[PDB]
Amino acid sequence: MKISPSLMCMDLLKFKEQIEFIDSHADYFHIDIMDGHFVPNLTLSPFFVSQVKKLATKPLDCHLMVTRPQDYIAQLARAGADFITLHPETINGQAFRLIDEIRRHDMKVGLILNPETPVEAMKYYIHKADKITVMTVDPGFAGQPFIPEMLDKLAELKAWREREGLEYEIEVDGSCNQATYEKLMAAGADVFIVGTSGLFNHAENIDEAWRIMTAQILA
Amino acid sequence: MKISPSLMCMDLLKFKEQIEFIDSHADYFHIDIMDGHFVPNLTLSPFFVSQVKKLATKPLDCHLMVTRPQDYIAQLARAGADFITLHPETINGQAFRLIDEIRRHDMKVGLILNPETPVEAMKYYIHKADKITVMTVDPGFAGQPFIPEMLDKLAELKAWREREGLEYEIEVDGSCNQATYEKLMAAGADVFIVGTSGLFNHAENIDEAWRIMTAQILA
Amino acid sequence: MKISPSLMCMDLLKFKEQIEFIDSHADYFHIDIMDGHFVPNLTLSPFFVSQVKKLATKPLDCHLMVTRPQDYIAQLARAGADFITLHPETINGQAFRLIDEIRRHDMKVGLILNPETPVEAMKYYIHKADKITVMTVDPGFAGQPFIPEMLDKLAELKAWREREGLEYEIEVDGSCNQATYEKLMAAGADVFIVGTSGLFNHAENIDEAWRIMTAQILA
Amino acid sequence: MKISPSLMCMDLLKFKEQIEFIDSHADYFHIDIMDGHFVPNLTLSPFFVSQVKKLATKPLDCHLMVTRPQDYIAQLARAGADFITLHPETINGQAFRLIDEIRRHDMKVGLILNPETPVEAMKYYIHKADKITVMTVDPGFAGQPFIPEMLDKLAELKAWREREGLEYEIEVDGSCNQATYEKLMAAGADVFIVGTSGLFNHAENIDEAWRIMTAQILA
Amino acid sequence: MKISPSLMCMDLLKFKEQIEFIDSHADYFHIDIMDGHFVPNLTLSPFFVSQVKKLATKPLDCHLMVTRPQDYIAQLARAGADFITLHPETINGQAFRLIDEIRRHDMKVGLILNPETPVEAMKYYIHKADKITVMTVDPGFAGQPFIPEMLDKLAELKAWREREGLEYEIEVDGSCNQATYEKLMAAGADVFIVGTSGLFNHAENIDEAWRIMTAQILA
Amino acid sequence: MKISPSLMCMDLLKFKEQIEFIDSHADYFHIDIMDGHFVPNLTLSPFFVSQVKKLATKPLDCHLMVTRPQDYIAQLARAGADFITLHPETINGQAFRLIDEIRRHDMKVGLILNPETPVEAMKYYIHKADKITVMTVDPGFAGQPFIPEMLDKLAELKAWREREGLEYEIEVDGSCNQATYEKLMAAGADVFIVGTSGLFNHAENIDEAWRIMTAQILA
Ligand SMILES: O=P(O)(O)OC[C@@H](O)[C@@H](O)[C@H](O)[C@@H](O)CO
Ligand SMILES: O=P(O)(O)OC[C@@H](O)[C@@H](O)[C@H](O)[C@@H](O)CO
Ligand SMILES: O=P(O)(O)OC[C@@H](O)[C@@H](O)[C@H](O)[C@@H](O)CO
Ligand SMILES: O=P(O)(O)OC[C@@H](O)[C@@H](O)[C@H](O)[C@@H](O)CO
Ligand SMILES: O=P(O)(O)OC[C@@H](O)[C@@H](O)[C@H](O)[C@@H](O)CO
Ligand SMILES: O=P(O)(O)OC[C@@H](O)[C@@H](O)[C@H](O)[C@@H](O)CO
Ligand SMILES: [Mg+2]
Ligand SMILES: [Mg+2]
Ligand SMILES: [Mg+2]
Ligand SMILES: [Mg+2]
Ligand SMILES: [Mg+2]
Ligand SMILES: [Mg+2]
Repeated sequence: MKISPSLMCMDLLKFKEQIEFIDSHADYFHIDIMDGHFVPNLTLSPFFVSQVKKLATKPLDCHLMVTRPQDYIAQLARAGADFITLHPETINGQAFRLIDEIRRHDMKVGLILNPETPVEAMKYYIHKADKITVMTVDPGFAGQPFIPEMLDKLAELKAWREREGLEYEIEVDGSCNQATYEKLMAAGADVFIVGTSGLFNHAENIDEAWRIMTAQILA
Repeated sequence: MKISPSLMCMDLLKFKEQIEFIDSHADYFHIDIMDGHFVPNLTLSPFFVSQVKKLATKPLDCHLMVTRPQDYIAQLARAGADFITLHPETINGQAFRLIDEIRRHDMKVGLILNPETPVEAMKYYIHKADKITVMTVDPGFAGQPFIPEMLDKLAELKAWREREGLEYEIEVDGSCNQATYEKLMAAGADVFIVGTSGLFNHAENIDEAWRIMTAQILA
Repeated sequence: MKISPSLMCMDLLKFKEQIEFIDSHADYFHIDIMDGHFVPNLTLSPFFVSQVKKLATKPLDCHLMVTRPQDYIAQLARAGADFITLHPETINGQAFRLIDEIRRHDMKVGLILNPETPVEAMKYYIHKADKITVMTVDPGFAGQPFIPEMLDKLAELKAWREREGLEYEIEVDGSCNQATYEKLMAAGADVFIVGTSGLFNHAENIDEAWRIMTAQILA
Repeated sequence: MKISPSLMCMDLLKFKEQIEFIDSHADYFHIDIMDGHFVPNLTLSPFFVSQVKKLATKPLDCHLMVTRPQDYIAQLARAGADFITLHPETINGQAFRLIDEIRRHDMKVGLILNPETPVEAMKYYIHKADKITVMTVDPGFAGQPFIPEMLDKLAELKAWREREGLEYEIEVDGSCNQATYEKLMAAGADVFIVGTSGLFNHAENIDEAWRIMTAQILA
Repeated sequence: MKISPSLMCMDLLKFKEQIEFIDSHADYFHIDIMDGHFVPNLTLSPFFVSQVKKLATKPLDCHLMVTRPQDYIAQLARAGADFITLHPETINGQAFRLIDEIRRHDMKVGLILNPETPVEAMKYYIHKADKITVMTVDPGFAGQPFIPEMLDKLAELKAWREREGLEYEIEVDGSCNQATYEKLMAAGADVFIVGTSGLFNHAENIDEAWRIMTAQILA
Repeated sequence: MKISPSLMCMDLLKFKEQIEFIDSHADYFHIDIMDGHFVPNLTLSPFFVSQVKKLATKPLDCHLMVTRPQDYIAQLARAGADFITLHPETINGQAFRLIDEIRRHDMKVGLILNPETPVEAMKYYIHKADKITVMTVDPGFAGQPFIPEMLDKLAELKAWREREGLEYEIEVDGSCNQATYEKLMAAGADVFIVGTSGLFNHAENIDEAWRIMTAQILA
């Protein structure tokens, strides 16, 4: 069961400390890049990616919650991103062009779905993704209500992968915590994006927090 | 001569270290909040403001380079901002309403002009500002070419202040470095927003960088 | 067979008269709120809702043909709306958040589909709706050509409701008149939004108009 | 001293009563048409204009607080508008084209300025206006704080008219009440747009309200 | 096997020569009209259509890659267009209205799909089209990578036509050349939009280029 | 008195003929590039520029009536443009950046004003322009009503040039014909953008048309 900590939930006072810990314990760094337009909020950016890059060996995954993802691919690559996760709802008319550009910069391809977006949205290019993520909360913030209905989407995603012989990892984004770990795994999740409720909140010291989370995942 | 370090230029690895140093040496924290729309880039956000707040006593100044500044006032106040610097080009039809909202949240008012925006743009509300800033570079990034033409704007701003009996501080944003300190002071600047070329670049250790900067300012 | 008069078609000269009559004869008040952007026209607003509220006991249903439905929920609740009908095409990325906000204001949830939008668009949240409406005319005005093709959508909506064990009412919007009553009922309609061609036109006096309509519905 | 009641502040329950009273006592009908985009609100529309037209002899003045005023000129003319008041901030690139279109439809031309817009904005076409209005409140709602700074704009407008030998009427929009009548007249106002605080609030019966207002104007 | 040359690929120096040749050899004139917004580029326009009209007898097909297709229908009819090809992704909320307007101007209806748009997008109005086109490349330019995945879309389109008893022609747009002719025909294509790689490149003289193309199609 | 023919008014049937004639008689090629957004129309594009380049020696001047001029500079240079004429109303926040980019591509700088835009809009960068153009008609089309008021703008532009010791050429765009030549020259024009009414209409053969125009200019 892979883990991808949501850096918009980290403690900058202990930046170096937390990044190094995460780099030797997690599988991915989940970096939210927002528009203020695609979603009503602003969080991280290429600058941030650039800073994390100084200490990272694990892949930096940039979730592009922006209106014009085309504007950030080259900039993110140069900042050190390893994964560019695209919203299907922002790439109609350019999905293949962007996926090719991402590959040209030697980065992996991620696809992330808003709660109300069906998996078929990606039918013509789902086979080009290394990882597909399911929002289990309407995008934009931390601490939003879990959307049970998304469990079916996770399952459909797993079934689709088997039936088509694909190898993408299935990620979950939004309220991944003790109250949902079980249902999510049963539904088909491979990766957990862990934020405030699943990791950082458990303890002020990240080592302790990680232990608590890991233990809760055990069930 | 007041100093306001541009945090989008800081080193996150030494976050705590640099914020505490800045808090006891500078006058303001310059926090750039971008849209990806008003300017073609993304940098800081309320999340960063919130983090800086944990260690700050000096005022946090949020430069709103966004299409809809109305969307960030309450959120920024809760994060700990003390100054909200508005772009006159984004508030036609709501300048007075926003200035009142900023005051209602007990924050000071800042006004910042793009290179091509004349000072008269603010004529009907210039007297409500605590600080007025002059972009000496087209907004969006660090390391852009200095715009000499802006010296006249600084002077006009000083003349306007005297002639009208106002008390706003005059700030400069963009390429404030050894090559411009003199001209800027002569023109009428009261505050220097110092970024990569004026501060951070001089040395890896911020103490050293600051004394180098302070020394250069002496001339 | 429930009736919901389209107030953008009423006679303001006899406002009080018509609202009171409608309140004691119809099941809902259909209030169109337009953007000039989501649809190329402008009709009613919160002001209008507020006025109708003074005399109403039956629920006020606000059809939100606007780009940013998020901007009107609290304001509409305050004006006295009882139903907020959302366009799935304007809530991708916020359907669950908005539905929760509507409930938080003690209002019922409505979902309305443009002619070219398939019912699956609502698959993940269709079960949260009290009423689902089918546009049988491209949105924006009164007196537009009926779209026969929408009969299949009504039927699919009815089948979906049975197969899933849901309880939402099925509403029709656009050219509900003598020429369509039969086909619409056969297709599965539960509510008729009646406008100029179905109600108001039949007679200058609303009592008479209602009589004529009621009689035509009989067949 | 001319009067133009703001219909978005009227009582629809007594629609006919109030329109007829206003038509025989006031000089203009002030009809606010909003976008939800140019200003964050929605109020009246062509539909309302059409209804008022049934009883009006005095000119209907449509204040276009919309992003694309071009979309409403023909429609408004058809509904019965006599005056189309344009926002200079929405017509750069089409002021002369629109003014010509308004004239072709035999309607008078109005120009309205947001608080932060200078009069020079209209310098090249100010001479084509029948009436020029000064917002004394940031546009969008009723009951907003009066902006004293606008008194200078009224004066400048009067001076400009004399110096250029023009004949436009000077209108005031926003918080025209007992507390401002005097200053406004001294500044140069010719027309008062009266809303909730200046008219409708004084009494539930409009005759009484008009009396109270008229009396307060006397001083 | 019908042919529709992409005029944005022609040689203006031999305008008259090439148009006349095309008019007596091809079946349609493919005229790309771009927004700079719906797709990141600008190519042809009504002006261009108007010029081609002077010499054409074969139908002019205008591919509307624009945000607001509603703005060009009357103008294009006026310029001499015979076919208006709409993008389903730009007509939600107005497909039926626009199709009716196109017919009212005596023009035929075309429907064109972006690579990532499924055929069901047109399910409610597919029967109103004279021709349906499949983009085999993300829209905007010439010389883009062919998208094999689109072969399934062509096939689905053919199957749909048979199963529903429709008569629309199936067109292909994007990299129609020697390397794809076979697969495209096998998939179900009826019309080939030929551009630089399929026609114009083969020879400087268009007669020669056309023979080479025709020969390659033979296989 | 320099001449710049508006190519959106030429005859494509005689493309080569007309371009060669223009190249040996005029001073500039005026190429209108529209957005469908900045102005409500579409005309020429980089493709067109590219074609004209094959035969031109005189400078190609690209008038950028687009929302995002930044998107076309490199592409236009590549196509062979020699002049890029920017609208001040589309470059607030990037005027200096774009002017530098234009110079970097070895192209000259043009500045064009909409009728309602004052010359001061360019005050901080007017000295960087090689040519400044005054729209004497609201942008978008050919054959629009001349705007006499623009004569003052031409004069102001001439006075400004003398008073500041600048060397920019003053161009006129919109209805430059027999009825305006005199007034325009008296006002201060150096270059005439000639379109349908001033050139092309006079005769089907361009030699004849040019002769007639030249003669009319004599007065
Ligand atoms: O729900 P939680 O435990 O507070 O976790 C918060 C994270 O899900 C959240 O920050 C996520 O990365 C964002 O992409 C959501 O827009
Ligand atoms: O020009 P420098 O020395 O690299 O400094 C960089 C700073 O001026 C810059 O980050 C500034 O805060 C931003 O508001 C500019 O959009
Ligand atoms: O078609 P009719 O009889 O004129 O009725 C008109 C009504 O359908 C119409 O006003 C409806 O409420 C609107 O939501 C349509 O955009
Ligand atoms: O300020 P008062 O007395 O409540 O009056 C309200 C009116 O000024 C107001 O409705 C006005 O017509 C609108 O154009 C303002 O956006
Ligand atoms: O790919 P080719 O052989 O260069 O052909 C180019 C044509 O496909 C292309 O111009 C097409 O008409 C456009 O609609 C694509 O946006
Ligand atoms: O007014 P005329 O004689 O028809 O000339 C037409 C030209 O002015 C016109 O095409 C011009 O180039 C465009 O930039 C206007 O938007
Ligand atoms: Mg995320
Ligand atoms: Mg700044
Ligand atoms: Mg409705
Ligand atoms: Mg008003
Ligand atoms: Mg095409
Ligand atoms: Mg031009």
